[PDB]
Order: sequence, then structure tokens, then C-alpha cells
Amino acid sequence: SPEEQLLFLYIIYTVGYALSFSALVIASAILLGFRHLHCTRNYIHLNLFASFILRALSVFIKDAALKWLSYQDSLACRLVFLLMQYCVAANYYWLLVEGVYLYTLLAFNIFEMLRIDEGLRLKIYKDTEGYYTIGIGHLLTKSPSLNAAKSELDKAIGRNTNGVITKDEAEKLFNQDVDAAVRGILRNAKLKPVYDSLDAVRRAALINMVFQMGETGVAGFTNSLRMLQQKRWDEAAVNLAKSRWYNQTPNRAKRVITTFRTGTWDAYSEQWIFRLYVSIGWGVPLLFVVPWGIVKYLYEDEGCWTRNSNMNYWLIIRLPILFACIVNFLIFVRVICIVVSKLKANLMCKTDIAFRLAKSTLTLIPLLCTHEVIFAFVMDRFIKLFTELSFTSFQGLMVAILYCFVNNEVQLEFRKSWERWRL
Ligand SMILES: CC1(C)CC([C@@H](Nc2ccc(-n3cnc(C(F)(F)F)c3)nc2)c2ccc(C(=O)NCCC(=O)O)cc2)C1
Repeated sequence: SPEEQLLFLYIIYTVGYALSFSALVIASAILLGFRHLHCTRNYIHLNLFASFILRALSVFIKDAALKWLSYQDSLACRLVFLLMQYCVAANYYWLLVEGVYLYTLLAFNIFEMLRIDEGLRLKIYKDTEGYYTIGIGHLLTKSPSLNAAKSELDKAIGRNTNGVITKDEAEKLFNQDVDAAVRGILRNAKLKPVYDSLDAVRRAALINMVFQMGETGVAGFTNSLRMLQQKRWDEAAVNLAKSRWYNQTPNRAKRVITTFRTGTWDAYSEQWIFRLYVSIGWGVPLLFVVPWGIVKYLYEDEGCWTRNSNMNYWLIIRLPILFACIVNFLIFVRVICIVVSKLKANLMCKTDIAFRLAKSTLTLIPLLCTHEVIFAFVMDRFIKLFTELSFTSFQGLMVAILYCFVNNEVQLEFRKSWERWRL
């Protein structure tokens, strides 16, 4: 039947958005309620969820307005459609920042953490404690003799130093120190079990302290290292503040304790970038959705602007989206070589967060952007393409599923608090 087909697809679409909405609100509720989940990654997700929830709201509003001059002629419809188009470009751009965040998350490592903490020197300097340092955090000897420090550096660099050392030579010695730091952990009976129980990020947190103090020194934190292995992050955090290390160099300590406490790079994460992401996810939409809304109100106003087929004015919401998809696929491309390397190199297990996120993210990029890309310059078997409307509807649900319900972290939060109820 013709009428029966058109009605059944409508059912699946609305229950798609009903289930989507419900699930995404529950998920955002979870990310917001549990304190441990308060990190930049999940904040980006909450923005993404918002874009999907708001899209859902538009769907439900349009539907309620069917209930009693017609609705297609009204201006309130054209407004709800502009809100929905904004959400759609917000979906695709919070996905672009979801892609960018993932890329940089793969690009930040210990080498970028220690370049931030330790600084860079070109010439040899006599530090406060008495050690001559140069390069990135490379202490030479405490022996109070600049002549002998320059020589001690010359054997450690090969050619004659003179005092000034080039950027490439410093990066070479920096690599040397970091290999030495990880070997020092693994050659340490108290640091290896905890290091092998830590995830890559908290691993880099441990490496950092070794780079500053040394293997035999951070081993001293017996009180803290035990509760780090027992996965009790917050109880160790307050314990590491009560340290000599925290009172000696506190700005460095706070960053590293936060990295133990959270498991993210957020304490090495400039506060202005999260801005520029909330700006690109929500802002740049506003940079091509509203001038569309104008040419559509001015030059193409016909039945809530659905009869969108005349002239260039279709392109200017499809090209910016098209452009995001292109990159999101370039990103999609580059990322995978990244992950193949990092898993081949054993640099990145499958238990880690950068990988878990590429699982999610790299799924959604094509599942969202692929259709966009195929029919790249098409403007417009009929019961077949109807099924695209079932995918989009459930899109919202899928995100929640992928970005909260199957996410390991939140499941640990649930079990942890039921246990707090029993005890
Ligand atoms: C509808 C589906 C069947 C498709 C979806 C599926 N997508 C997906 C799965 C795997 C790869 N993949 C593997 N290797 C590479 C490579 F090449 F190395 F990069 C990529 N790519 C894409 C998926 C399944 C499982 C998860 C998952 O457990 N999430 C929890 C992780 C977390 O959030 O904490 C996520 C996504 C689910």
C-alpha cells in the first residue's frame, strides 16, 4: 500500500529520534553527574550530544506544529528548520573537532609533555641546585666547573661544544634521556608493576617524575604508588600533594598529579584551545548557516524553503559541510596510518583511550560523511532511499551508545557507586 509504506517509515523515524533523545539525555546526565568524568574529551561529547539533542528537539517541534494559514506558509516553521540546519552543521563540525581532538591526542606524548615542562636551552647554564643543564632537561654533573661541564657535554654529543648546541643535537640528547627514563622505570622493581598497570597517559605521568627526580627518587613514593596500582586515583592525588616534590616545584607537580588523577592531558592543555573548539563546533556553523537563512528568506522563500533548487544558494550549506567531510576523511585517512603504526610499534595498546576513541570516532566519520561525499554534486526505487531517513534518525542514539554507554570509564563509575551503596 502507498499510504501504509509512508506511515511505517514515519514510525521508525520518530522512534529513532525518541530513543536517540532519551539515550543522549541519559548519557549527558551520566557525564555530568559523576565527578570523575569531568574532562575535556567528555565536555566535547556533551557539546556533540547537545547538537544531537537540539536536532531532536527540532524534529519533535516540527511534529507538534502539525497539530492545527498553513504550517508550510508560517515563519515559525522556517525558523525551526534553520535551527535544525544549524544543528546539522553543528553535528558535522563538532565531529570535525571530534576528529581534530583525536588527531592531536595521538600527537601528544611524553616528548611533548617534557618539552613543555623542562624548557629548552641553547647554552650551558648553572642551575640553582648546582647542576649544569642544557637542551631539554639534561643535567650534566653537579661538579662546579663550567670547563669540565662543557667537556662532559662534548663527549655526550660527539663534536666540540664550545657552549652553544644546535636544536637537532638537543632533540637527539632528549630522546636519549627519555629512553633512559623508561628503562629506569622498567629496571625498577617498584615502578615496573605500577607502570605496567598504568594506561599510556598515566604512564607518561610517571615518566615525567622520573625525568625530573630519577628512578630511585620517585620510587620513594611508596604510599602513593600502591594506591595508583589499586586504581584509586583521587586518594593518591591528595597524597602526592603532601610531598616534598609538591612543595619544591608545585606548578609542575599540579600538572602531573592531575594527569594521574584524571588520565588525560588536560593539565598540559591550553585553556584557549577548548575555546577555539567550542568556537569551531558551534561558531563556524553560524558562519555559513545564517547567510543561507538569509538568501533563503530573501531570494528563495517557498514552502519553508524545501523547494531548495534554483541557483547557487544550495551550495553554501552543502560545500562547507562537503569541506568538513573531505577533511574528516583525510583525517579519517591519516589517523588510521597513525593507529596502525602505534599498534604495530606497540606504542598504543587497544585498552588505551586514544585507541578506544578512534574506534568510536572513525566509525562515525564515514557513517555520517560518506553519503555526503558520494552524491557530492547531486541535487536530487523510491522506497529504497527512504531508508536513509532511518539512519539519520538513529544517528543521535548511536553517538550516545558509542560515546557513553559502551565507554569503559562510565561503566566503572556505575559499579563503583553501587558498591558505595552496599558499603
Ligand atoms: C555498528 C558497529 C558494529 C560499527 C562500529 C564499530 N566501528 C569500528 C570498530 C573498529 C574499528 N577499527 C578497528 N581497528 C581499526 C584500525 F584500523 F586499527 F584503526 C579501526 N573501526 C571502526 C565499533 C565497534 C566497537 C566499538 C567500541 O568498542 N567502543 C567502545 C570504546 C570506548 O568508547 O571506550 C566502537 C566502534 C560498531
